[PDB]
Amino acid sequence: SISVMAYLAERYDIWGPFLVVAPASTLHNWQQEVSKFVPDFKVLPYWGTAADRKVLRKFWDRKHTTYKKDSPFHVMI
DNA sequence: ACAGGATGTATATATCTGACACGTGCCTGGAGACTAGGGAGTAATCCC
Repeated sequence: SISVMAYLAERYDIWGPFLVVAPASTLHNWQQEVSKFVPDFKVLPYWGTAADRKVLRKFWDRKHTTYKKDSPFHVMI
Protein backbone atom coordinates (compact mmCIF):
# COMPACT_ATOMS: atom_id res chain seq x y z
CA SER A 1 0.00 0.00 0.00
CA ILE A 2 2.88 2.35 0.79
CA SER A 3 4.40 1.34 -2.56
CA VAL A 4 1.15 2.30 -4.33
CA MET A 5 1.17 5.68 -2.59
CA ALA A 6 4.84 6.29 -3.40
CA TYR A 7 4.51 5.21 -7.04
CA LEU A 8 1.49 7.33 -7.87
CA ALA A 9 2.97 9.99 -5.60
CA GLU A 10 6.26 10.58 -7.40
CA ARG A 11 6.05 8.89 -10.80
CA TYR A 12 2.84 10.69 -11.64
CA ASP A 13 3.72 13.62 -9.43
CA ILE A 14 0.58 13.80 -7.30
CA TRP A 15 1.91 13.07 -3.83
CA GLY A 16 -1.62 13.35 -2.69
CA PRO A 17 -4.01 13.54 0.20
CA PHE A 18 -3.40 10.20 1.90
CA LEU A 19 -5.88 8.70 4.37
CA VAL A 20 -5.07 5.36 5.99
CA VAL A 21 -7.60 3.96 8.46
CA ALA A 22 -7.37 0.76 10.45
CA PRO A 23 -8.05 -0.54 13.99
CA ALA A 24 -6.59 1.70 16.69
CA SER A 25 -4.15 -0.88 18.02
CA THR A 26 -1.92 -1.26 14.98
CA LEU A 27 -1.46 2.42 14.16
CA HIS A 28 1.73 2.93 16.16
CA ASN A 29 3.33 0.10 14.20
CA TRP A 30 1.97 1.82 11.09
CA GLN A 31 3.73 4.99 12.24
CA GLN A 32 6.92 2.96 12.53
CA GLU A 33 6.39 1.54 9.03
CA VAL A 34 5.95 5.04 7.61
CA SER A 35 8.96 6.18 9.63
CA LYS A 36 11.06 3.40 8.11
CA PHE A 37 10.05 3.46 4.50
CA VAL A 38 8.89 6.96 3.69
CA PRO A 39 9.97 9.65 6.11
CA ASP A 40 10.98 11.28 2.82
CA PHE A 41 7.41 12.55 2.65
CA LYS A 42 5.71 13.20 5.96
CA VAL A 43 2.77 11.96 8.02
CA LEU A 44 0.38 13.01 10.81
CA PRO A 45 -1.62 10.90 13.30
CA TYR A 46 -4.35 11.49 15.83
CA TRP A 47 -4.76 9.71 19.15
CA GLY A 48 -5.92 11.65 22.14
CA THR A 49 -8.16 14.40 23.45
CA ALA A 50 -11.07 15.91 21.54
CA ALA A 51 -9.47 19.28 22.30
CA ASP A 52 -6.29 17.75 20.91
CA ARG A 53 -8.35 16.67 17.89
CA LYS A 54 -9.64 20.22 17.46
CA VAL A 55 -6.20 21.78 17.66
CA LEU A 56 -4.53 19.20 15.43
CA ARG A 57 -7.19 19.31 12.73
CA LYS A 58 -6.46 23.01 12.34
CA PHE A 59 -2.98 22.01 11.20
CA TRP A 60 -4.68 19.28 9.24
CA ASP A 61 -7.90 20.19 7.52
CA ARG A 62 -6.85 20.64 3.91
CA LYS A 63 -5.60 24.30 4.26
CA HIS A 64 -5.39 24.74 0.45
CA THR A 65 -7.65 23.38 -2.25
CA THR A 66 -5.66 23.60 -5.44
CA TYR A 67 -2.45 21.61 -5.85
CA LYS A 68 -2.95 18.95 -3.31
CA LYS A 69 -2.11 21.05 -0.30
CA ASP A 70 1.55 22.01 -0.94
CA SER A 71 1.83 20.52 2.44
CA PRO A 72 4.01 20.08 5.43
CA PHE A 73 1.47 17.30 6.28
CA HIS A 74 -0.21 14.94 3.82
CA VAL A 75 -0.87 11.51 5.38
CA MET A 76 -3.71 11.25 7.86
CA ILE A 77 -3.31 8.05 9.86
C1' DA B 1 -57.18 -12.31 9.36
C1' DC B 2 -52.92 -14.54 8.54
C1' DA B 3 -48.25 -14.59 6.54
C1' DG B 4 -43.80 -12.46 5.82
C1' DG B 5 -40.10 -9.51 6.60
C1' DA B 6 -38.90 -5.87 9.06
C1' DT B 7 -37.21 -4.36 13.76
C1' DG B 8 -36.31 -5.94 18.90
C1' DT B 9 -34.44 -8.76 22.54
C1' DA B 10 -31.19 -11.64 24.77
C1' DT B 11 -26.23 -13.51 26.52
C1' DA B 12 -21.86 -13.21 25.91
C1' DT B 13 -17.72 -10.96 24.37
C1' DA B 14 -14.94 -7.06 22.20
C1' DT B 15 -12.76 -1.87 21.19
C1' DC B 16 -12.49 3.01 22.06
C1' DT B 17 -13.62 7.58 24.21
C1' DG B 18 -15.10 10.98 28.38
C1' DA B 19 -15.20 12.93 32.46
C1' DC B 20 -14.05 12.17 36.19
C1' DA B 21 -10.47 10.68 39.60
C1' DC B 22 -5.53 10.57 42.07
C1' DG B 23 -0.28 12.06 42.42
C1' DT B 24 3.74 15.31 42.79
C1' DG B 25 7.01 19.87 42.84
C1' DC B 26 7.27 23.75 45.60
C1' DC B 27 6.32 28.56 47.56
C1' DT B 28 4.71 31.47 51.48
C1' DG B 29 1.97 31.99 55.28
C1' DG B 30 1.44 29.70 59.75
C1' DA B 31 3.89 28.27 64.07
C1' DG B 32 7.31 29.03 67.91
C1' DA B 33 9.81 31.87 71.44
C1' DC B 34 9.90 36.37 73.19
C1' DT B 35 9.35 41.29 75.22
C1' DA B 36 6.68 44.97 76.96
C1' DG B 37 3.29 48.45 76.08
C1' DG B 38 -1.32 48.72 77.39
C1' DG B 39 -6.33 47.55 77.08
C1' DA B 40 -8.82 45.21 80.13
C1' DG B 41 -10.13 43.36 84.71
C1' DT B 42 -11.60 44.69 89.11
C1' DA B 43 -12.36 46.84 93.59
C1' DA B 44 -14.04 51.37 94.96
C1' DT B 45 -17.37 55.03 94.94
C1' DC B 46 -20.60 59.13 93.40
C1' DC B 47 -25.35 59.55 92.51
C1' DC B 48 -28.90 59.42 88.34
